Amino acid sequence: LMSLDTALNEMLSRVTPLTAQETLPLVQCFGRILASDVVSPLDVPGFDNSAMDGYAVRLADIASGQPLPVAGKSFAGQPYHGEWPAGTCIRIMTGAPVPEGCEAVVMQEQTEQMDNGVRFTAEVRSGQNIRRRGEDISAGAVVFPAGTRLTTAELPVIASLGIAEVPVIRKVRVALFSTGDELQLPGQPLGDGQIYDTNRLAVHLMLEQLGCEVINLGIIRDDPHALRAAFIEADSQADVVISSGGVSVGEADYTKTILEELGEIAFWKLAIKPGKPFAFGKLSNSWFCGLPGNPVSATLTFYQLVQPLLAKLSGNTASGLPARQRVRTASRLKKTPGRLDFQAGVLQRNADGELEVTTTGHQGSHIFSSFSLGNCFIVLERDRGNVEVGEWVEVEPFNALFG
Amino acid sequence: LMSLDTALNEMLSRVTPLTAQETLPLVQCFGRILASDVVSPLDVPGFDNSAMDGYAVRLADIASGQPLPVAGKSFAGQPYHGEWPAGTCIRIMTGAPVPEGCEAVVMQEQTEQMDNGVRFTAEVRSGQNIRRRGEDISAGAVVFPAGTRLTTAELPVIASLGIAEVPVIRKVRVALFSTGDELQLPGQPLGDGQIYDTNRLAVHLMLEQLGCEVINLGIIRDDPHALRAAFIEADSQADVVISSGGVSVGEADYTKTILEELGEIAFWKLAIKPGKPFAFGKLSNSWFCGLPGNPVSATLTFYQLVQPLLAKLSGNTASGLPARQRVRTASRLKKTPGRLDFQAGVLQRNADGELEVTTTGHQGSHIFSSFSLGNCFIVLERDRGNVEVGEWVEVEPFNALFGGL
Repeated sequence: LMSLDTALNEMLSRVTPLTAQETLPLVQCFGRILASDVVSPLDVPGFDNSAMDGYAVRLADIASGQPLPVAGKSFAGQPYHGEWPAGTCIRIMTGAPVPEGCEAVVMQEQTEQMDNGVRFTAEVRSGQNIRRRGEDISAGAVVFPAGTRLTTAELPVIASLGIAEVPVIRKVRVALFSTGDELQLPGQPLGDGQIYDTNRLAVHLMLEQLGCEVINLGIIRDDPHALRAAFIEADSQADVVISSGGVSVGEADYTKTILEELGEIAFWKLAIKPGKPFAFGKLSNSWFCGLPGNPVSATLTFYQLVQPLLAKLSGNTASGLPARQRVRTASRLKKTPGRLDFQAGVLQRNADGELEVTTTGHQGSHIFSSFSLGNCFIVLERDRGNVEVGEWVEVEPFNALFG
Repeated sequence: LMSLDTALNEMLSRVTPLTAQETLPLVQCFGRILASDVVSPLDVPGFDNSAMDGYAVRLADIASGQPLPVAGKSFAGQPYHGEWPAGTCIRIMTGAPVPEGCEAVVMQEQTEQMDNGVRFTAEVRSGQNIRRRGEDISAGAVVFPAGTRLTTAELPVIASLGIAEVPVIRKVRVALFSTGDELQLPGQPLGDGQIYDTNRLAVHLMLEQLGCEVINLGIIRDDPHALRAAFIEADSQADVVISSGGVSVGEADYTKTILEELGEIAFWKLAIKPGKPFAFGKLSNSWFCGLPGNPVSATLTFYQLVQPLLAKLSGNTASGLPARQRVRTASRLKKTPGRLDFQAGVLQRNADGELEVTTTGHQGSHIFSSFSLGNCFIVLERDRGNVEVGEWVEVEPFNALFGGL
């Protein structure tokens, strides 16, 4: 009854990104969100240099027309010192500094090398094949803006500018608990109507891999006072609080009354498959997210709702959510109009190099295995019905959380 | 002269995965290699349950074709161990223990409540909607092979089996350094032709994201005692050793004479671009990877060769040269036959949703132009020349390391 998208944006419009920052050495900023625009201390490149292996010339000399002896050679790591007489060129290598008074570089493959000179015949435009100081980064220039997530792509660039450390937004603190007598810890006899609690583990893993900082409170004892205390404990110390399962997502019970006691909190019936319900709202100093019980629904939910929430919340400017790709099926697909169906696919290249998807086999909520077997989602459109082979189809690869 | 593929093979063929293990609780197992086949000590599910919101029934009450009332309710965490008289039915919820002596579960889509009990508007057969115990997972069955890289797919399922912990292969330890009187750290100025030392940082970061223990000995001084000592220390405490640059990648100097003392090292001239020189070989107690000084080439060699080696060394049986898709160019591309060119570029949706690739622009070799402008590698065939707009081309999206997946 609610489009995933609508749900998402309401979530995101209520949410203010963290601002508390801390300064760290680059080596510790993997995954981390720039707190402040980084600015260049230096010009990149630092000095005018040769775009090619060729020869440094002055337009005057070219016009003269005669072959130009080589008076010297500038290299990557040794500029040409000393006399550069009219009538001569300087042999130059890609990257090497252009000598004092140089008007142009001529790629060697435009030239004839001879007894007593380099013979130039192509017109030479002033400035050709020189890279001018700062043309790739001027000093003073923003190089990565605040809100950039830091990666092997950025951090060495920053190191290259002589920068030892940068300010990043502080990790998001996220507290985690489940509740329910059914739930059992690994080790104990599986009791009567009892099962091993796996959602908490799942959510823990994804939180950490999302660069969050998890305060895992564990299974709360089947009791209002115990539960109430846990909400207080968590909202005192964290930005986000997640019920991984047990706490009502609409169904009336003491859990529900404690939520409506401690906060203003929605219960949404999302139009998706798998799963449906989701709780979200504001505790005193935290956002609350309650996942359904069922392992699949919980997972899909966390990954499609909570991930983004945290991403915005972290200070990250870009969507943390991977991008999607139009592609064809190598498999008939069942889909009922009504829900936004996230089914598992195998995205892989076919015989002719073409990328295609393949159903993983059975796709219920009573087996979890279609996250290992899968390597991507197949986001079939809400209204869209069944899907005969070779159809255009939206595909969303699994990020790191699953491999 | 030597093809990227050949070099890769030489390396891995020599290499022997770690078998040393440790056993950790599941929550500490992300990205970690399973040492031992995970064997299921119990059945999932653990007692025969129901598929649907319906009624546990029989075939000698349904033999009656009579309206049958409700004796009790079986629930998720409240299984029914109650009287269930002769002519009655048991309310059962989706997922719950089939109660003693039960034969089938009906929906309420085939059922209505009358004054005198629940009457059934469809056929009802033995096995219907009772999930067998252990039909998903049989007890004593292998769930996850030894060599699997544990992830958010595997760990909760293992947890579904009451297992708190698993054996994994210990992390690969990697020693890192660079050397040369050129190299300088942040903080300090630039002794005429000095430069800042990025390769090490770059590599240190990647290794960690690959789940290694990094032993980073910084920039070694340009002195044979410093350098030899660094090598000995390194080799003694690690499984791999990597000069991020400074060490000979083939040129005749005092680092080279050390390599040949301490190990059997080969100096390779790869048929690639950017770059060429690369060093691989066994030391006393570790493997040595020597990266060329040029940063763009150091980074490209690590990604394309060293990463795979670490994968192998790790235990991970997932044979892994990361994925590559055949896409159209939005850009002209300069390219010389004879070398396999890793150019960088920009994978992105066009109007129609089908992917395309633009060049970064290309100016100088530059960690900017290459990574952080590119979101992928445009990998061009060795035998190929120049590409105009809309030739087919191979592309290899950057991974986590460059913020890709």
